[PDB]
Amino acid sequence: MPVNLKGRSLDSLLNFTTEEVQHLIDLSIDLKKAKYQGLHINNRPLVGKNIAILFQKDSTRTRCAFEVAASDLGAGVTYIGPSGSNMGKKESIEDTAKVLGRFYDGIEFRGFAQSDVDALVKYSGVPVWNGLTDDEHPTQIIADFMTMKEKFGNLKNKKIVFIGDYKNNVGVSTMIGAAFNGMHVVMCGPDNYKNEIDKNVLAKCIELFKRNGGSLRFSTDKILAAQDADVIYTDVWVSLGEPFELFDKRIGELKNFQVDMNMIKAAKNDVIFLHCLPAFHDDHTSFSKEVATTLGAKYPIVAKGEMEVTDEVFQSLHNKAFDQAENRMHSIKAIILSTIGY
Amino acid sequence: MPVNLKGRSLDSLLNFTTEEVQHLIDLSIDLKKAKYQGLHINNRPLVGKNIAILFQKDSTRTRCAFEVAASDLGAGVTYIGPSGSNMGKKESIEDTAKVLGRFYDGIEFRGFAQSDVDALVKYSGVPVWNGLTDDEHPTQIIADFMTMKEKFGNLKNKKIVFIGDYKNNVGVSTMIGAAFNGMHVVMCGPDNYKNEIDKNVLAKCIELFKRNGGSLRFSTDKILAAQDADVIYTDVWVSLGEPFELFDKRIGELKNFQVDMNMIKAAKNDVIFLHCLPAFHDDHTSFSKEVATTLGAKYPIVAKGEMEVTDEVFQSLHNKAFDQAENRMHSIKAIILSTIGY
Amino acid sequence: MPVNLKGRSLDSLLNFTTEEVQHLIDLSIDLKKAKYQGLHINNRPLVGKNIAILFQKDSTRTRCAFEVAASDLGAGVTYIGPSGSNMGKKESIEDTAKVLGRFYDGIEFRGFAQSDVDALVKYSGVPVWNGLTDDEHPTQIIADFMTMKEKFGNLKNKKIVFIGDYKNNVGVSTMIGAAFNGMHVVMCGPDNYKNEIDKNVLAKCIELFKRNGGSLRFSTDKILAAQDADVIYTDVWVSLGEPFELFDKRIGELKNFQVDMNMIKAAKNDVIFLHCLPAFHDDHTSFSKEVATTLGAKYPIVAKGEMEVTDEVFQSLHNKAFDQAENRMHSIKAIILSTIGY
Amino acid sequence: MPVNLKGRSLDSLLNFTTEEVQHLIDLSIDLKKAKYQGLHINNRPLVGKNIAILFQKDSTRTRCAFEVAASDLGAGVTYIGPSGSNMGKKESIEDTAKVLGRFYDGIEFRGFAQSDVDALVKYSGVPVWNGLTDDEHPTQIIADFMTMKEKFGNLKNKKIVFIGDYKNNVGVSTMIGAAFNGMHVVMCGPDNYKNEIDKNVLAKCIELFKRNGGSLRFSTDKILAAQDADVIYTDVWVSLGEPFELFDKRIGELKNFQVDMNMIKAAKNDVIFLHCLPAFHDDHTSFSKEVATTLGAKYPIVAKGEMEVTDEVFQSLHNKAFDQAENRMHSIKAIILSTIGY
Amino acid sequence: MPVNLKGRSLDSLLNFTTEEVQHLIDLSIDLKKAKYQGLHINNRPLVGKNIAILFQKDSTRTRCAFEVAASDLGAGVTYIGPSGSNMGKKESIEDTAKVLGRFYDGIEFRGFAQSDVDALVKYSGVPVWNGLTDDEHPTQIIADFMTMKEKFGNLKNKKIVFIGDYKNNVGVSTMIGAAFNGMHVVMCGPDNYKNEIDKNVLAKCIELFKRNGGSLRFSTDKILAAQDADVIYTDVWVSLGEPFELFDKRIGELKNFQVDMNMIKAAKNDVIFLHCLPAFHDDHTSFSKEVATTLGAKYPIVAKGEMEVTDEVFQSLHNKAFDQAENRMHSIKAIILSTIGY
Repeated sequence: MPVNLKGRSLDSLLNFTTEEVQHLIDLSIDLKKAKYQGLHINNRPLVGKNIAILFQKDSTRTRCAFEVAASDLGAGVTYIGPSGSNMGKKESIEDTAKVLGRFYDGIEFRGFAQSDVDALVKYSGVPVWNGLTDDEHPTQIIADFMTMKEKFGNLKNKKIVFIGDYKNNVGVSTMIGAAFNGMHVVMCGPDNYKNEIDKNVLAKCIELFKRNGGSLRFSTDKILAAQDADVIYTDVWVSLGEPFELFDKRIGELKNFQVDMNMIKAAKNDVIFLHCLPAFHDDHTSFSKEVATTLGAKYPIVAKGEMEVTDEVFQSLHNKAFDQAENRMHSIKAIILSTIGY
Repeated sequence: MPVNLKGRSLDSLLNFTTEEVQHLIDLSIDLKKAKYQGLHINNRPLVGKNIAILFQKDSTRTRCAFEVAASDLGAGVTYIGPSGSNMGKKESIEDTAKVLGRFYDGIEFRGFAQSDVDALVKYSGVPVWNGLTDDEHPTQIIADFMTMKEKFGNLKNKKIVFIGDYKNNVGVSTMIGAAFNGMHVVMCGPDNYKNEIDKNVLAKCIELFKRNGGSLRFSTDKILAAQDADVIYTDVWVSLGEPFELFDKRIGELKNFQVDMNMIKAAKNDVIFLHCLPAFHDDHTSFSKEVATTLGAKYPIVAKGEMEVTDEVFQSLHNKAFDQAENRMHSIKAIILSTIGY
Repeated sequence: MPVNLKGRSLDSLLNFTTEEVQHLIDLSIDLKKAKYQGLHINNRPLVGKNIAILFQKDSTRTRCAFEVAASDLGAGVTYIGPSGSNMGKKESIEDTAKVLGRFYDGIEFRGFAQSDVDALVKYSGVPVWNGLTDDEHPTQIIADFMTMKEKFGNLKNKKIVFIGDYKNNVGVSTMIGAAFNGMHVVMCGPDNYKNEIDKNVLAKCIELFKRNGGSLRFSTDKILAAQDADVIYTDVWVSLGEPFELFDKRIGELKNFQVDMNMIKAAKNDVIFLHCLPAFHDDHTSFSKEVATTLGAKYPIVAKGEMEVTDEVFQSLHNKAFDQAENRMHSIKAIILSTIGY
Repeated sequence: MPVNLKGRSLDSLLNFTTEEVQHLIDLSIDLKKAKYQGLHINNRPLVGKNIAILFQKDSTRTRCAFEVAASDLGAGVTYIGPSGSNMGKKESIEDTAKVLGRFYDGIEFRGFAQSDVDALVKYSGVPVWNGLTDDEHPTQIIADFMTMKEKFGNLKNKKIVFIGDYKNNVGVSTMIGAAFNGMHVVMCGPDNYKNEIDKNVLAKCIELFKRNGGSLRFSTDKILAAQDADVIYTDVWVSLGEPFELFDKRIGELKNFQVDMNMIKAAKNDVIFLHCLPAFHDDHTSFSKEVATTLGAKYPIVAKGEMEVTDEVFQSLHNKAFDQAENRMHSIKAIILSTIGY
Repeated sequence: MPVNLKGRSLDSLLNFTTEEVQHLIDLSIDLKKAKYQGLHINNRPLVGKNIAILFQKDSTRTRCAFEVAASDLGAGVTYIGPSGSNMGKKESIEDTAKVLGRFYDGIEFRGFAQSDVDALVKYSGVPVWNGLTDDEHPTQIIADFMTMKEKFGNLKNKKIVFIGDYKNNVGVSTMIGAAFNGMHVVMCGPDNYKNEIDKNVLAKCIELFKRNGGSLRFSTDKILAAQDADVIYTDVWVSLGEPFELFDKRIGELKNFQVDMNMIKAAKNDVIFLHCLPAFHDDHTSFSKEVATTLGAKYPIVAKGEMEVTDEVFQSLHNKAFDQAENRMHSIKAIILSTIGY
């Protein structure tokens, strides 16, 4: 049956065939190639359309990626920040979704609850796109593996390690991606952490690996993990907006999974480093200086501002985080185009 | 005399002729029919023009209506939120008006003080649109009577009930529209509310009824007011951010004016229900639940979280509140276009 | 060597030649004249280009100028206010700069640290425009001297007085631009203010007066300095948010420098009055009313709420401050087009 | 919800809301007026799309309506005749369906099996439009009630008589349209036909009458039925052509239900005559004359060529069947455009 | 030389270089990606050209591929069915050919006689495209090897099995494409079929294997053949339909060459299934069931409807035959565009 994403919402990537997901990634690349030639100047297929982008919490990368992709396509965009994006408080989300559907041809939404995305999908009647929830980061997934495909070509049987807080939405998304791409994933970090990943998500990925040809293995040894890894992907240890008592705990249980030059050269030569950013990889930020000062005793790794990754790795030819960053815009453009349709 | 809105401001609707208002309601209908055909793609008369839309207070519905209308026409729009839209504090409003008028070709402004709108109109030198004040909600009026006209055709002598806190800007806005369209209004609710309605406005409406047909009447009985009504229009009982001590008082005065199925069933078979939204008609809002919980026993009417309208009505075929939400965009488009001119 | 501004950043006007600055002033007038003919309706050279404009402190005037300038040229803009515009808190400005460079073709930045503009110029690899720093207000300089030239023609050897807190960024930016236009500058205010101005800036400005003409004198007497002046330019006495001990101190030091009709009478008949706005010239602002109330006793100049300029002057035909504001837009458009290229 | 038919198939009209069906009717009218102005010359929203129109059995009127509609809109069209439109023998319907969806943006299908329309909707994944099956004629319904609304305006509580073989596809379809429009329908013909009408269609119809306000009724008497009827709709008795003995039995059962000037006169001054055509209202047709021959007696009615209607009636100012025909095209356009989207 | 197919006819693929055939494949892919972006809307290179597509025998898939391709490109198309596409009886092929070339810019032809394609190439003097003859299927070859290159990338030294009636047009065509792509082909079926394969085609193929690096081979065993095979390509056994006795002899000879899950499993994890369709992989087809009836025994395989492939196989993730189908169109476009020229 035809890859036809016209009218679909991008709520969870798991609601999509392996073929539909490979389409999106391919289209992302094609659309990036077209822009470098200036083909977007005379060919703006969404003129006469508008999308709203809602953020219950600020996301500079995701908002800019939508703003630019929509704009390059010919669409008008209206950005609603946190002040205006709050849901179910002074109006039910059912009703907010039904109105947005009367004004706009597509709705982007970034908030904590997947149920909120769900109501948005059910009641608006237009394509809804998940800009990031507690459960998932679908647009970033596409950007991530598009980045990998540009580097290595077909991804089947290539190996990727998500090290760090792998039970969180990025980590779980990365696993989802690898499943669709038939890659060997190694979720590397604390052992306890596996136990907190939705059991339905795992099942689907495990089928996906069967069908597409990867594997899902867990791991506690950073250097073991990196063996023949083509890709090493990590993420912050600390969520912004919580107490140091919870920092203490978190950096404690993760302090052995910092990505450093050992881990990199323990992998392949042409291994690439991914991170969705921001990353704390030195002391250039006040938040960094803060952590390295108040906990730079109790823990030597953070003593230099660095947490999930060493400035040495971050400044190395291995780091593709910035290409990955640019690709947020190209892949979101593929999502909007396929769903709204030319 | 020619219906020439070119250059005009929508400060207050009472500053326009019956012919002009009707031309606005009709243009609104035409503009929407044109959009359903895709005619806004090639035909974009405001390319080269920019409007500023100021909001001293967040209004999601009015802002999206303005952004989509102006985008569809080919206008650039710069949204200015509560932080940006202050007047009289850091700079005279007379001064701000003048500057705004150097940059933009039209100005929207939603704020508490109608005198802020008058200053903008006087010193900007461009068309100013009142997005909502304490006095009147002019763009809302065109949307509402357009919805009615779409449903019913010529409104002359048709009957409308505005029920509840009818003395607020929305109730008064509705009476003004009923006047302009020769309708019979019954303002339904507490009897001393009528003492609150500005006397100059009352008089201008009295003159309009004499001219266009219809009439003005106050009623304290919801089921008697409904007899033979084509339209029942309600609104919220609470002013968000007012003291909860003031809530309890109001809901005490209005406890007998909640729109239920008995009310709909007393009006014409073909009656339609309006509400400018958001409405509290269930318990899917936080505020709804804390009303249900604190006041639910004392006023069993809000036990389920419903206030001005029951969910039973809200979910019926009578509710045209979402077409009325939709029409905010079409009518505001007729306003921008007519006022700025092709 | 040519006026090849293409690819440049407007970081500080002092990194430009006299010839490049005239060119920007001249292009601004040309762009202003083409808009009035409506030439911007079919001639939109930046279609397919996008800019990000960051403000870490609301700056209505500068924002609107960029938004309308970019729009008229055909570029998309995405506005990032104070919450999103933070640098060095949770990410290094170097990392942030690198990503904006992936998404945008140009970046505007308004913030206190000039070192942040530097960072952005260095790391983004795309034209960055200083929206305003503690050090300088380059876009405002082009708008201002444009305005004078529109009025007097060739500016060489004409007389401008900057009166008041002449050691602030506006007074100092005014001095810079007067040197670029070879004008006779008189900085009129308390004697020790000159000791507070950066010494290198003075060096550079003096070398400019040497090449272009004009001169740089200091004055303590508003009537004497106003002699033969073609332009009198002033600014607020207060930094808003700043406490009182510093406020009462300022108004105390400045009380002999309120620009009044007498001063204007001492100037050429042709004199024009400039102010970047907002100005406190009457009691129509809540703030200037707290000043009349509390301090209007100790200081009768501010008893009517007027400080740096009297309402009589500000309502006079000498006041070109409003043309000046309009020109913020035309000049910013010149900066965007030279710098991005057609 | 929102009236958003984008992506939908027109498989049965019953799969749509009263709101969607009205929108389809109203948009049809708008598209007709737009064509009369020549707006289709420069405004062609479907350029870059392609539709396939398959006919298992020729259907001149429907095919032409699709061809002009799609061309007017800018779409390419592939016509596939009986020989090509063959489902199930050479290849499974499921299979064929899945290919068509790889090539085309929309598919029309005229065949006998409704189950064939369903497979095409399921398997192609593009909009499918029922061109006419044994069970329903949804493009024809929109045309008729469009034609009626053009003459009478709001249709609610107006009277339409379907007389003849009222249990066939056209009768049941007229009944369906009458419910969506809240009219009184009178199904007039042989008593036992109401027993061959799908009980579910009926229930669904009763529900719509409950909601829109018509009613259903069965008559056996042409004159009692015509009382106060705004519309009289008939159809052929003889679908050619099993023998000339089922004709015997059909004219046999139908002989008293011919539409003549008696019936029209018994209906309103204002009544109109509808007929999907071809009609048999005289001998100008050879098939007609072969009936006049083989059956002029027994049955004296069909002796002169006329069958379901008298040439006397077909020629009166009452007959709108050619307006009903032109409308086939306008309404298919609204269905193509809504369903594909501009 | 230069890859310049401008002016050329696609009469036999063997009349083309390995370089030209690759170009046709690669351009097909490029055209597909371009369509997914909507680049065909504003970029229509063949506006002002017209092509005739004649079919001596219906061929739904090929006709539709030509119709969408030409329309996408901006060309008019005249479809001429069996009755019209008659060569040699009413008028000499030479004559007809010479007229067509006076009217059309290109001509497609689907008939049995290759000699008919040759006369059209000689006499019309415009590009002619072989839509399928008894000897070859050149548009189909480009589609298949396009589909294979999309899945596997560079095709050189990959293994493809053609199993079934491998001496018919489709088999020999697959063999030809396999040589141009330097793959190992295994022709698997009844031992004596290799004796009905034109000796010149073979020689030409051997030469290409010498140059591109594949090889040719004959098998009689489905499982030995599938060893390390990337692609398994089959086709129908029964072209309907001489009697039901040649079927006897065909299923007779072909009964051991059915494609089942055994064979797939004996081939690679990664293998794909191709089939030009329609396939007979179940009973959903009436022609299929008439086989299950008349021949369920002798032959137990065709008892359940399946013939050349098992419904079990047709439904696996291995079957790419619908991607192979979509590709018919993309590749005919590359052939139309190369041959007519932009």
